[PDB]
Amino acid sequence: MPPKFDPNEIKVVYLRCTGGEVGATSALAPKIGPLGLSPKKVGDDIAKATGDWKGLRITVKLTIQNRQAQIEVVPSASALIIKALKEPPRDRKKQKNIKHSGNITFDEIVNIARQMRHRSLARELSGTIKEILGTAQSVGCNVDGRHPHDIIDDINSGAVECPAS
Repeated sequence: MPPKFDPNEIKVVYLRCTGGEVGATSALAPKIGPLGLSPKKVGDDIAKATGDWKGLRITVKLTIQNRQAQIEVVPSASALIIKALKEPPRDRKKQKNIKHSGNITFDEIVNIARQMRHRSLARELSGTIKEILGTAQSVGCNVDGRHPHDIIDDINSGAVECPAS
């Protein structure tokens, strides 16, 4: 219900330099550098904007939008400053224990054993469970449960009943 407006990508840069000189200022270096803006355009805009030979303790501010810089000159100095305190969202990066495959559980062995699929059926239930689980321990030092004795003990005890799980 409430009204709203779409935001625009506007950047504000503070420039403290007087005289005829072209180039990028201190803020422009770290901003324009990664932005990919052309410093020549900014320097030319600054020189043309301040081509009146302004030099008396004055602060110049410029607005950057779509590689277009607008030069605004205000009298005196001590310009206001504000920080958004917000940054654009991005995807984080982290390590995973998946590696080759991971997620090895006796349930999987039981599932193929009951399904009779050629994945971990092998021959004997105990032989295949121990073999696959043993392989899991070799590939992962901490896959989930590196206890073959307990696994076969639990499997033999009655890990699977009517359903495969």
